[PDB]
Amino acid sequence: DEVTPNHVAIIIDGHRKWAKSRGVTVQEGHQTGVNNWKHIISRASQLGIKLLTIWALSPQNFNRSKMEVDFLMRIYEDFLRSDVKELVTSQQDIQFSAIGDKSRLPEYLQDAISYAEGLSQANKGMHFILAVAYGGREDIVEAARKIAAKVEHGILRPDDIDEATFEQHLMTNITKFPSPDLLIRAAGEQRLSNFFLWQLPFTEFYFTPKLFPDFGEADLLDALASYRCR
Amino acid sequence: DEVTPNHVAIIIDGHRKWAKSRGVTVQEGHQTGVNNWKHIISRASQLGIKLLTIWALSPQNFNRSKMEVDFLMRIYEDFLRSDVKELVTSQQDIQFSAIGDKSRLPEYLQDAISYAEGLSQANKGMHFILAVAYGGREDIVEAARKIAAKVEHGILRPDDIDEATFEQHLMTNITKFPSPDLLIRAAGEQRLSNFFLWQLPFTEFYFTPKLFPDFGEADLLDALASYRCR
Repeated sequence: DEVTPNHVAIIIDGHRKWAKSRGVTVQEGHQTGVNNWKHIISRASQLGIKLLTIWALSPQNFNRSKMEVDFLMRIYEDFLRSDVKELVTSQQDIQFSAIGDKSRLPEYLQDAISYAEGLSQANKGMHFILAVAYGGREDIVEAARKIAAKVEHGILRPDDIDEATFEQHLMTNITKFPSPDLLIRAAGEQRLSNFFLWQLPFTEFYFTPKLFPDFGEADLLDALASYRCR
Repeated sequence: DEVTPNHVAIIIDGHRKWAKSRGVTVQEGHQTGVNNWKHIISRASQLGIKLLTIWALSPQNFNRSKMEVDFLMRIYEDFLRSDVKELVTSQQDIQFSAIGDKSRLPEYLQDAISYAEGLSQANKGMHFILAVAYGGREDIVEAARKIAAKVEHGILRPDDIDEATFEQHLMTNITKFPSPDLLIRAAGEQRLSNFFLWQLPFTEFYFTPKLFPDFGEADLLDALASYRCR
């Protein structure tokens, strides 16, 4: 069917709030959040979505405490070594990529990343993108930098720059569905917090108050039913 | 106070729907919409907002019927010759600019535009921007084109490109508040429809079901009270 979005993107949020409300640590809030991901991914795959993006970490998130960030990077490595392995080797045959500024991540996380990308490189199922150390402004700036370098080496002239060319130098140039059809944001806030910007001119937004550690397959289903009503 | 946004931007929508529901023409829907603007602007000025942007016309809107568009361009000229004149000459001392691709507009509208900009050029009150034939993707592309031209003439090197430099070549480079603090969208839809993109990484979104011809000063007040609660 076509009333199923090709690209669904998710802003996760609410881990601290949820931890707080449950008299629990933020590390446990984060871990339970991340444990939801595999079911979210399988479900998106089952629904015939071609691309699911989960926004795991912004470049501003590097401003949180070092303990918090280091815990997160570890949880992400566990996710890639455990759950992603299963997803990409299962009959869902998911293809895995990460986007963002990877050289800002610890080398252990960079290696879990390229391992899962290598493992799934020729799979044919749903694309799953983990956006880590990704920010929308930075993506646009880096695209413009790359284009500028090519202009300086004679490869491109200023008036050859159009949307399509701009689109080919964004970090989303790994997909043919760069622009999400549907953007979901958990935890109640109605803003982008420097996620995709270029990619969002026509995307439908869906805001739930649900804190992300409580966010399940049903909530993805609810986002999709909202999308179908529009 | 500081819990009052510096920049408020408005996506207007619902004119056809409203016309329809009232057994009336779209031209009358549009005209009643535009008549709301002056009260919206005075009120924003009274509230101490430093910049109010109204998104009057996208480059995609050029796809509607020629009669519809021509009527709109006329209504906009009437607005600039009538209401804006009053706003900029009153004690609110509003400064007027338009942004967007102006050379796509009829010459009569371009002239009403530069007349109101000349008339208000040295006013010191709230900035009012009318975004006409403006689109967020196009703004970013044009910024990148300009930067690219400067790279080709030796004026700039690729690694000199950063947010700040990118920001200076956007159509919003006429303000020091390019990024809206609060984005309001009438008529129920939850998406940007190719309005600002670069400018929105942290802006708060506020969606009302109110059709824009019914949108008044109270609705701006409601958007501001939402913003203060966040």
